[PDB]
Amino acid sequence: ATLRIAAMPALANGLLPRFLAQFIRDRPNLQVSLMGLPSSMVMEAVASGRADIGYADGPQERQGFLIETRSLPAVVAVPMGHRLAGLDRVTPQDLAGERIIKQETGTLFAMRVEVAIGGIQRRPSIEVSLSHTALSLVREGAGIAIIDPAAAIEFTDRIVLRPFSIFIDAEFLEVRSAIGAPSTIVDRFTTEFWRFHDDLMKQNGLME
Amino acid sequence: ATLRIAAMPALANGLLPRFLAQFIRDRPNLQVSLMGLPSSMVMEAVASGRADIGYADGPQERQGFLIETRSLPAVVAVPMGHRLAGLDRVTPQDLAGERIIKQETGTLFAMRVEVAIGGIQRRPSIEVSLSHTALSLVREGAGIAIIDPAAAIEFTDRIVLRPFSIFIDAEFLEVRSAIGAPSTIVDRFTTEFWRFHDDLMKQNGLME
Ligand SMILES: C[C@@H](N[C@@H](CCCNC(=N)N)C(=O)O)C(=O)O
Ligand SMILES: C[C@@H](N[C@@H](CCCNC(=N)N)C(=O)O)C(=O)O
Repeated sequence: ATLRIAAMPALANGLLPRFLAQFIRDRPNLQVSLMGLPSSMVMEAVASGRADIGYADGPQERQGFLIETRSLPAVVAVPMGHRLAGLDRVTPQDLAGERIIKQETGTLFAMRVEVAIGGIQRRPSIEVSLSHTALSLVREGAGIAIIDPAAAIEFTDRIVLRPFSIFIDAEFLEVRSAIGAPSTIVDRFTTEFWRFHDDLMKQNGLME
Repeated sequence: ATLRIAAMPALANGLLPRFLAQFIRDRPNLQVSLMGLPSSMVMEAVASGRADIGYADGPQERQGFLIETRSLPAVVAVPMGHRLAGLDRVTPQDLAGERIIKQETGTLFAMRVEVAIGGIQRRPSIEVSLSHTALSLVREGAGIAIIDPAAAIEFTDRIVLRPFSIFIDAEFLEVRSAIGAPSTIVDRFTTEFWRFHDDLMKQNGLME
């Protein structure tokens, strides 16, 4: 038995290996691989057959793929003790004067954020590409970030997460080859991962 | 003022943003970017000028680059409470029967590990490409990992690190363009990052 998974770091760093450790605990003869790649390379892995399952940021070219989706609101991550931690939610103008940690310029997620805060004076920001970099900077008191909740979950013991007043789609995809035969093991992983993902998001106030 | 950095996730996830948050705390007008990329893409970023500084796994093609180095022994990461946590050091045969979390097949680091344990019976392993995935799996009790200490440092509160009896080179590179004019800001970052990296490694028993 062999299972090969490819995912972006947002999930490959924290959520997916937490799940994988549950999945395999009683499958001692299941050979597994879990590759952290950029989403673009996640797709190329699934298409070339180098990976059975892919997890990638949305959106992607869906041609040769079977694609399941999750959309969740992005959350605001702020350092412990920040003025904003004492709020029910965070609006664009609450961010005025703050150093904002931004995702990478030109990505769909980054532009959604940038559009939601088009009404505030732009200060010098920090640009990153990994959600985990942003969350580490938040933890260090360097600024605040609007991020996908999947990554944020690994930091809830050391930063504060608050809902944003504006819905910013933080979508990722579970990706399969459109070409292929049924796979019991793949159907099981994907299915249980959703249950596991949905449980965590709902139990932390990040999903309906 | 603008600073652009590209690094592999092993450093871009944890160490580099910890440092960046110190570097910028009193530079409110310094525009910074910190991109997590695969090492191969880290080099392409530095060569094309899309990044001023690169941090990448060793080794790389050194042609158009100025390259500074750190080599440190890889450490063994084991779950809290593991039998091996009670040892001064871990040898190859101490790993017999353990589920080993391996780096990606065919990489120089992965083959160094695999060579150091050629004398043990091979059991089904878990293959990953990010050190943070491996360390998360260790934390979950899924197995043990031989990893670069740079990444391991972000987990010392939740796993146990022990020296390996065999020296496995865990090298990374600070990378600059061979083409260019002096840069005060780049010289400062790199210099202080080394001081910061060296401090942490020495203060955690991971460097001489
Ligand atoms: C860089 C990488 N994605 C980020 C997350 C990007 C923001 N999240 C999102 N769009 N859902 C990561 O894995 O940390 C990618 O290009 O795949
Ligand atoms: C996948 C990525 N490097 C790993 C670390 C690989 C093992 N460490 C090492 N060889 N020093 C990471 O960033 O987690 C790279 O290809 O750049």
